[PDB]
Amino acid sequence: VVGGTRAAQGEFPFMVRLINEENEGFCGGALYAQDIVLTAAHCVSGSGNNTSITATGGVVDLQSSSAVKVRSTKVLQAPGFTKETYGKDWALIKLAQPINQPTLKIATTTAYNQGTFTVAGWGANREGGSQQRYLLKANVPFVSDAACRSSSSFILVANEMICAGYPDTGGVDTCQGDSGGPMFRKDNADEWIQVGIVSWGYGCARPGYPGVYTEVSTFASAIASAARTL
Ligand SMILES: [Ca+2]
Repeated sequence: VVGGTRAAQGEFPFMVRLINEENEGFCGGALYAQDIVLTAAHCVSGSGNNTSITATGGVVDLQSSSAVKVRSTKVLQAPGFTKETYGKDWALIKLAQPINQPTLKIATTTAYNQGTFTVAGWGANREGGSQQRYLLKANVPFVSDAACRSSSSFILVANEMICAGYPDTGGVDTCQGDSGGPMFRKDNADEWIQVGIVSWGYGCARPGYPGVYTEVSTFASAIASAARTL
C-alpha cells in the first residue's frame, strides 16, 4: 500500500497474508468464511486440490509469534478466468482449519459501489519497494468507470471492475504484494462490507492511473455458490 499508515492490531481482523509456495506469490485475502479465503484469481494458477498455499491470520505484524498460519486444501478459481485485465478476477481458498477471526461480508448489490473505500495489505509502499512487516491501510475514493478510462485509457470490463484512488494527483494506491486483498467500506449498519478485490493497475499511485479492483457485487452469487461446494 502506497500513501497509507499502519493498521492497528484487531482493526481489520478478517485480513490474511497469502503465500503461494508453488509459484512464489505473495498476496492478500479476506476471510469469507473462517476456513475460506476470498482472494484474486491471478493469485493462483487454477482450480483443484492444492496444499501449497499458506494463510497467515490474526496479526498485523507478520513476524509475531501470535500469528496463525494455516495451509490450504483446495482452490476454486473463477471459471473462465484467463487474465485479470479481462475480468473474472476472484478465487476461493479452502483452508485445512479455520482461522478463528471475524469474517468479511461481501456486497451482493451495487448499493455500496461508491463513496470512500479502505484498502489494506502488506505489499510494497512504493513501486519496486519490498514487502511490509506491518499491515498498512489507506482510504481511496471510488472513481467512475468513465473517469477511470479518460485519464488512464484503461480498457475496463465495466461491470466486473471498480476503480479507486486519486487520478488527479496520484499518491495513494495498492501495490505489488497487495493483490487479492479486499477493498471495503461501512454499510448502512456500520459494518464492514467488501466491494472489491485488489486486481491490477499501471505502477502504483501514479497520477492518471487509479487502482482497478474486482467488482465483488457482480460475482457475489457465483462466489457464494462456489463456497458451498468447498
Ligand atoms: Ca464498474
